[PDB]
Amino acid sequence: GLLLGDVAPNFEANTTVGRIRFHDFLGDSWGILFSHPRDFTPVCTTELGRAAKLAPEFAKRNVKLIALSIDSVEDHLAWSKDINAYNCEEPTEKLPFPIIDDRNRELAILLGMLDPAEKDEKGMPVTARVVFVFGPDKKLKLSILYPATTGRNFDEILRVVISLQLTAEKRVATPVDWKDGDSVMVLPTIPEEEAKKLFPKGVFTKELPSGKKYLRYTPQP
Amino acid sequence: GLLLGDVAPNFEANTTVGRIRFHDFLGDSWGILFSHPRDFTPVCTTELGRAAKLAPEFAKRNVKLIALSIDSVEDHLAWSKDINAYNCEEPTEKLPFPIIDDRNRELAILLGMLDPAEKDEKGMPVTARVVFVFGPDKKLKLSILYPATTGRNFDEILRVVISLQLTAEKRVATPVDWKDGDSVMVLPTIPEEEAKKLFPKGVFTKELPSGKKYLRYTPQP
Repeated sequence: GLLLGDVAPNFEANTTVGRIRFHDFLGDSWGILFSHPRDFTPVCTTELGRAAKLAPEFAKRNVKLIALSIDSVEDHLAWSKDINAYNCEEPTEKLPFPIIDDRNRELAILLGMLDPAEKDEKGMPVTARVVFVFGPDKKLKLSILYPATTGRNFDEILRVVISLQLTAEKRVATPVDWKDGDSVMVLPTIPEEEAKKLFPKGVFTKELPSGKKYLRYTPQP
Repeated sequence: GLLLGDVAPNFEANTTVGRIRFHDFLGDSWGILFSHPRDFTPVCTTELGRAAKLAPEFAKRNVKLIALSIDSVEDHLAWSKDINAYNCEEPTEKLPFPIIDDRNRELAILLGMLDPAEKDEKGMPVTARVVFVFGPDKKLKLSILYPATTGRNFDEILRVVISLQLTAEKRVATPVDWKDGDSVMVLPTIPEEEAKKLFPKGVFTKELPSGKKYLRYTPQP
């Protein structure tokens, strides 16, 4: 389907906000293209529920959310009412991000999104719970591929956006389980001399059995 | 590289514990094959260390771990002493799971683990932080694709593993940000009659604008 560094295909599809071209929609912002099996289903409701609640948190960082399903734009709007309702807001047919129409599976097939078990009422497969994170350069920066049985972690989605943006801006990398604000690791390539000069906040090396000096933390720049 | 449902290639790999055929290593347990860009580097070390600290929680649930990079099995052995040190354990070259040697980028290109922004001294590119989850039947149940810069979240890996196993034995499905133990969603195509019989702990349905009966909560079966 898709792999790291690949450019986003500049597709055209109908969405709850009209037909559009992907790159045009994305413009000059990071983008999160995520998929969900089917409208009018429980997990997908909690997911898009959560995603709408988190939208300002994403917009503030110049990230554009856009969903996608094998349902119709009609279906989308009808379900948005259910969405706005689920999370206790006014039941319009509007959301803080478009939902993409993909009944004919053009995008599903191409992007490699198809759930192996899940099917509509005609036995035709639907998408899984996919996330693509696109940099402003239109290149894939991170992706996630979850089954329809297992809802995603949206906090984690937010976390990694934050890390992708930091590590784009600063010559560091975030360790396992990193939380926003925590220490980060100094890139293994940057020599001791340039590291002090590059991280005034402090540069702490952990001494190892191999006596190599790679294991180096520094406060979030 | 790999889509949901696809069968794990029964490859041969040289690891820190010997040569193996993949399926035989798995036997009939769930498998987590995961890649990191390079030995003797800071994020990777944090990752495998954390992995090694979790290995009991995965094993008590019939999940085998198997790590992998481009580094030599000679490297892997040395760096395990650092992994172990980092964990504050006796710095042997022993780890609760093996590490594949992909010197040749053979499984890397196979499973599509190649990273876009990271290479070794010799020019050749390396793997990014990918995780494949395989069921006892050797099928991709879940996968994630993180870049060199962004450490993974291993508590989320364990979480989706819990979910994958739950939803495979019970006809439910976990919502966004479901914590192990939290209540789960009733599968939407289960009839109320059959559902009341399936979930004695109770089924709880939130009326919505659409009047549809799909948003049904039940305590974890």
